[PDB]
Amino acid sequence: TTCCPSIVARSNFNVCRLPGTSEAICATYTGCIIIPGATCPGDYAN
Repeated sequence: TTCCPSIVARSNFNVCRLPGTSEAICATYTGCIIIPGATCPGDYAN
C-alpha cells in the first residue's frame, strides 16, 4: 500500500506511475512510502 505525505506528493506519484515505473522509485522520488499493511499513518494521510 502506498501512503503519501501531501496531496502534491500523491499527484506526482500517480504521474510517475503512468509509464510503469516501480512503486519503490516513485516513492523515493515523491516522498510517498510503501507499507505492507493497509492503514496509512496520520502523517502520510494522502
